[PDB]
Amino acid sequence: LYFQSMSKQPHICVDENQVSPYVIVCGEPDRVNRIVELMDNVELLAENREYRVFNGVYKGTTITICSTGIGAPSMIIAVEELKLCGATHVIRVGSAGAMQDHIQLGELIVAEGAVRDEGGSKAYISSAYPAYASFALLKEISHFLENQSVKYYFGVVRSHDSFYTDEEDQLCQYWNKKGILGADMETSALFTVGRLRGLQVASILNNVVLYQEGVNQYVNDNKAMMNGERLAAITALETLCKQ
Amino acid sequence: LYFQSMSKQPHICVDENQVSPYVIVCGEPDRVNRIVELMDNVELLAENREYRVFNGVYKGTTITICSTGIGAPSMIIAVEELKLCGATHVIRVGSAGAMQDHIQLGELIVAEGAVRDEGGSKAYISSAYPAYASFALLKEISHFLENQSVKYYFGVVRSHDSFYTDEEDQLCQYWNKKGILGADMETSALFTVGRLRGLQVASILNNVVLYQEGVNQYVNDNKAMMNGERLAAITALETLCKQ
Amino acid sequence: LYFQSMSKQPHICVDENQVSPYVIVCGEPDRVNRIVELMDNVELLAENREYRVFNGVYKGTTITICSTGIGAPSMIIAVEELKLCGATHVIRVGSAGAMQDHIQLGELIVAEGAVRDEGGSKAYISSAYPAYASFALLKEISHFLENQSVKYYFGVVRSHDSFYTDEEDQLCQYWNKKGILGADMETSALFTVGRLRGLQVASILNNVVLYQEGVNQYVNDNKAMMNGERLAAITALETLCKQ
Amino acid sequence: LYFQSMSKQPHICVDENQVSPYVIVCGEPDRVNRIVELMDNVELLAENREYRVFNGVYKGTTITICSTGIGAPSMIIAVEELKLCGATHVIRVGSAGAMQDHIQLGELIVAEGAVRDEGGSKAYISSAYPAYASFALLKEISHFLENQSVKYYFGVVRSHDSFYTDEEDQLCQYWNKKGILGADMETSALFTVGRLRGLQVASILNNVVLYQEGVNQYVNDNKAMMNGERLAAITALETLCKQ
Amino acid sequence: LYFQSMSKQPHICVDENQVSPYVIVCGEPDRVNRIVELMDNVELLAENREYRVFNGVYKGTTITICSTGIGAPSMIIAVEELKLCGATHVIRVGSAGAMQDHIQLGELIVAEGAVRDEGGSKAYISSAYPAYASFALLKEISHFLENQSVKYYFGVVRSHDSFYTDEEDQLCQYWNKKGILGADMETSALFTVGRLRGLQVASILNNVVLYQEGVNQYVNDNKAMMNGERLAAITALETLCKQ
Amino acid sequence: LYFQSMSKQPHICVDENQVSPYVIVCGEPDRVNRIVELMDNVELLAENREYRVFNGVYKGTTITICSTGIGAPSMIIAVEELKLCGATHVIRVGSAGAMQDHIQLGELIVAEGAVRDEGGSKAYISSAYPAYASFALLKEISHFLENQSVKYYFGVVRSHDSFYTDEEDQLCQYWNKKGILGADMETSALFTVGRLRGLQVASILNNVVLYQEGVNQYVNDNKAMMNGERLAAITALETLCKQ
Ligand SMILES: O=C(O)c1cccc2cc(O)ccc12
Ligand SMILES: O=C(O)c1cccc2cc(O)ccc12
Ligand SMILES: O=C(O)c1cccc2cc(O)ccc12
Ligand SMILES: O=C(O)c1cccc2cc(O)ccc12
Ligand SMILES: O=C(O)c1cccc2cc(O)ccc12
Ligand SMILES: O=C(O)c1cccc2cc(O)ccc12
Repeated sequence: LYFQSMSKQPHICVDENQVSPYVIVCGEPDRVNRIVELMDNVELLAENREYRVFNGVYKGTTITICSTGIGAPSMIIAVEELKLCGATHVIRVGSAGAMQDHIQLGELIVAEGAVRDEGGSKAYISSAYPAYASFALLKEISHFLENQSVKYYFGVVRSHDSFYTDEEDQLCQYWNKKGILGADMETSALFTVGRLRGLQVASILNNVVLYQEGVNQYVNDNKAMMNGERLAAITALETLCKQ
Repeated sequence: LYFQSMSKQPHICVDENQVSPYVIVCGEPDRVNRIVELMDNVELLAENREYRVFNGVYKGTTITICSTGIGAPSMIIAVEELKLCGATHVIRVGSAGAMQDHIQLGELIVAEGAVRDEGGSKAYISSAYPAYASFALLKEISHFLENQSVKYYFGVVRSHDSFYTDEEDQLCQYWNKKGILGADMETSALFTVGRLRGLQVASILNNVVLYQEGVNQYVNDNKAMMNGERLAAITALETLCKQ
Repeated sequence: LYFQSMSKQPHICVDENQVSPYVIVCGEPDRVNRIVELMDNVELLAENREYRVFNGVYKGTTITICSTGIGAPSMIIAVEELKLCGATHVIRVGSAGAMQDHIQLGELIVAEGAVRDEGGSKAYISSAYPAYASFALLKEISHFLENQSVKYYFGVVRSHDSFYTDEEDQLCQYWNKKGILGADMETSALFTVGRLRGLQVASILNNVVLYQEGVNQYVNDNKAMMNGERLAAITALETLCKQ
Repeated sequence: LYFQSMSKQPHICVDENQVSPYVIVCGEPDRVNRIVELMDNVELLAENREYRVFNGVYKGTTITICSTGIGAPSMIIAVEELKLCGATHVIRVGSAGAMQDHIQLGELIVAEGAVRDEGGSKAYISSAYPAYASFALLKEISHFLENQSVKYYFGVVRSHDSFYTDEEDQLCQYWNKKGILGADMETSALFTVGRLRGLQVASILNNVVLYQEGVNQYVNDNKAMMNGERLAAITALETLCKQ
Repeated sequence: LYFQSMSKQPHICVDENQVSPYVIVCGEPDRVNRIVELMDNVELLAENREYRVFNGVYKGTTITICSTGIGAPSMIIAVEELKLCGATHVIRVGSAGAMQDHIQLGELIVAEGAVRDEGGSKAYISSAYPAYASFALLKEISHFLENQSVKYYFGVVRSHDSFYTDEEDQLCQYWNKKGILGADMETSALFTVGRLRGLQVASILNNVVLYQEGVNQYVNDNKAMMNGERLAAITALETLCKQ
Repeated sequence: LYFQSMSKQPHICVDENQVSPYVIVCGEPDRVNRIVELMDNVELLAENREYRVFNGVYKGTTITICSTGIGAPSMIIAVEELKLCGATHVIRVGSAGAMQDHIQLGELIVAEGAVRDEGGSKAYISSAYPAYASFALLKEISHFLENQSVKYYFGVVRSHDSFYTDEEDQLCQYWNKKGILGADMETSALFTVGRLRGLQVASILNNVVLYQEGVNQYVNDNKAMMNGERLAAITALETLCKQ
């Protein structure tokens, strides 16, 4: 009761004896339960606020799965506390809204780099510092994805703090013209804070919004997005077990 | 199944028929369950990611209780979708870390104004726009609090995107000298975005960190913080049922 | 001659033995003469540049009346020197140009908060710090105004350094859409610098420009504006004598 | 009564039939009365708030003398309205605080350029735009000053919105090291806004503060500053009558 | 004479018939002459200001070699005009000053990402946009370098506009603590502008300054730097001929 | 060989025994060869990258001529190293693109002031610091130019880091309306860094682009630009030999 408040990190509620060097983070707590279905020797570590934390084993490698909620500030809390617990490699398995016409629902966006349009990373360092993915991780992600059939795109995503501003339309058109593939709320914060803490970082995003329907299409789309999530999780697991 | 995706807001997962004009928001999903214990005719509306949404009745007035997770971006999603559902008055019942020496754990900080050091509100409008609480709400909060015994402080809080930067020490000392009472991650975003959407807004914060112990003190402190949370919730409920 | 340069503040030209804790500031030197007509035991304290300084008594309370000229920099000089002389409560009785259609000439705008679009407050502190009015003062201002017949509006004003830029039209439309009630040159500087110096602060503004005429209307409008000024001064005096 | 509000500029309260193309501006209203003592055919044009406006004749040339109060915002109002009245050449006769050790009281600083650390000019144009004095005017100012005995310095001044910030000490040392000669509140705004409105502009500043005393020295210093003011006014008058 | 001004790009002085899709850029004109010594079928294309442009063949692939002078603005001119001439892959072979202790002269820094502390890229796009190297190119650079003996480092470099500011010491220590490997003047501009123009981009830097000597050591150091340059050029050539 | 690396500045490759107090800088290395044709006792000092450095004598005065390449960063390197070598007066003889309709090719723009829209000067000091030309130098430049027939214009130029951005059209129209005479890449950096290093600075620009043709006109235009360059060089030489 008291020894836990002493030993555990205050938000993710785990310690260095529990956290693997290899970690997958995702925004949605329920996604953690889905991801561990792909793994053996699964155990619940902690549940606190938006932070749901499990360990599992994939091809002999222990990997920690951690939800972080929506947005840079909740991601950054997780990244810092995971680092304190001995994390060394962190892959985000997330969702994105497409910023280019021909990206279908359930297709994947692999963030090589990210526009730092969220405030969280800016608390740490000038915006001029690059948010980009680790080469070692991208190499394995590429090797895995090129050997299957679902379409995927490597490039730049935009991370931001709100899609509900009255300028959303203007922003979407501007960023589309700059060749941004998709938008999320967290990738740039993982890339910036993680790199500064010496972590290897990457981000694999399931497309869940078209750039721009009946019950049948609705069901088909849901299945496509579920398939994309599964592919993203598998790609991350395959990448991390090879480290 | 399909009609819900049509009718419900995509994150808080409720509609205009469900949401009261009067709303309490909090960061912690489990706090919603604690708050509704103070209310009658309670019903679960939605549970999605960090958004846990209930209705209850307090002295004849229906009030919606909504968790929002940690950080401005998740708060802003909630504020926007609540507005779309017909919210008119929103009070944050939250936690803060004290920025002045003599603020004890479980004492309350009522945010008259907030430093906009989070990125979320900046997506909407120049930082020069004031984050401040609605007079109508502050009047009722003051009237209630002055008639009880727990210490409370009206003034400025700082809202930010990270307490884990290497400059945290420098920031704390700077802001202490400027007379800031406490820090959180969300108040300024509620105040800025809410006011811009025409909402009456306020924020009542339970102090959960001293500016600067045995098992006994640990238990005493936990009780004090629980008492402070309860007081904050009651103050918000008393304020909203009088609108 | 020499002892005065030693004892008096260098711009307002008064000392701590002269200044009341309770102060009204206004931009126009001649307005001071008009305000003291409402007061007893009136005495001229100092006249220097745009700073015209008088004491008077209103319902048994001594209150200092001080002009400050146009603009944040001249206001800030006054605020700092008044603070040094022992001021504790300062109310601005000023003029504004309306930023909403239905605000008539001589109606009052009570600034709950202010957009810090002037440079003066920015010299002191990041623009993210809120410019807002003190609750204690707003409560008394509201109580007084609700008991009379002239229309008044509580909300946000914009303070700025120039209404003569070629973008004035664009600014007016932008700020109108954001729900700003009116514009002046000084309120945000009083609110920011005053709060930082530990002063209770408020601002009551007479509307002197429509958002958007014969000799008869011209005379009627002048009378309306004079009536509004008188009401603003009375409201400030009633508020301060009750402290 | 009504025709005046139609014809006169709203702050300086004069029209195009009254204002000379050649104008001296100063902060202090009482300085206008002192300056016109050096001139013939003097007439009071207007008195409104901090704006005291006179015409006089110096060596056959009619020149308008206009006070502007303290600070960029009140200066800018004057510059804009003078421009509207047909001003073409404007010289500031002002005061400065020295930022270098060996500048004595009553010695003159001629601003070749100015640091735009005031908000007023920033309302008009990016800070990257240069605040500098007109060559035609500097040539005549130099020609006049080199032919007399009081020490004077050509170079950069800093214009700002407050000398009362808690960082004043840090600012003074920083700017001293950058070779700034002196500080005022208005020069950069005249230079920036005036140049943008197509005016020839210059600024001659009487030093009134040492960078860093008995009744005797106090009197001697006052005389020195009065002599410096007189020299500055004469230099401006000699320059403008030669245009 | 006249047809050339019509057909050739105005600074690099070549056209689309001359430029290969595959290009090496370097700052030093004389480095171009050294690089082409490694190539067959070499021809001088143009010589204009700091832009010295040659074609050569390396393992059957035609590659253009182009000097760009020092600094982002001259680099950006080259990138834009090369793009207009049909460039698709551009590798910078440059020099850097080390920002970490154990990087020896003539060891290589491969820029995965770059801090955009130069103004050139900022003319195009918000600093929040990432300056990073293309995965396809990094994969080949890594594959080549891991198969030889000279030490090399993948990571972040800082690109800037001056190493001669009085804050150079403070900057070096700050950036060293952030884990930056080395500094140059151009990499971030190539990465930002090149990516925006749809180019594949990379940067291989020869270390020419220790983070922190007799005639013998001087000669040894010069040889080491020459060997490093040669290695960098070979790596770029090997990478591009495989595209 | 080794003593040179010890004694010479690392980019301009000259020392204090070689550099005159009086210096002309230009962007184009080949322009140095053209300028020295106007001079006696000419000697090549150094050739390194874009830096071509010669001494010559003009009417008994030794003057150093130094090319600097394109852009602020390469200019700033030259300014700093020239200062270290004992330079005291530096005049830029450069090219500009006209920003006003009636400025013909080969007419001269004398920069009184410059918009600091390049990053190089910003590395040194806040953009609010003025980039302007030295009075002593402008006086002599004016005296010389008024006594000949080629049209010339004194006023503001804009210095920037790229003319190839997609906003070039918008920028040109904006700056044209603000009365900017012409644009280059270096003037503001010379003015800012040079003034901070205590140098007397000026800039004389040959117009080489109309704001907005057959072989005959092409040849006529080339001659006009050559004549303008010659005039600019002569003006600089006449100015410096009189110091
Ligand atoms: O359990 C599955 O095989 C599965 C099937 C469908 C969707 C899934 C999504 C995940 O994130 C993980 C696993 C799945
Ligand atoms: O259920 C309670 O009475 C209670 C008791 C203790 C702590 C509480 C905190 C809340 O937010 C709400 C209610 C309580
Ligand atoms: O003297 C008055 O009663 C009066 C009458 C009319 C306008 C006034 C304006 C003031 O600011 C103060 C007083 C008045
Ligand atoms: O009236 C004077 O001769 C005089 C004498 C002394 C100081 C002065 C200052 C001024 O600005 C103008 C004139 C004077
Ligand atoms: O010519 C060489 O083999 C050589 C030898 C030494 C250094 C070199 C540097 C280069 O950039 C290219 C080639 C070399
Ligand atoms: O050599 C010349 O007389 C000459 C003739 C034509 C153009 C010139 C340009 C220069 O920069 C310098 C000299 C000239």
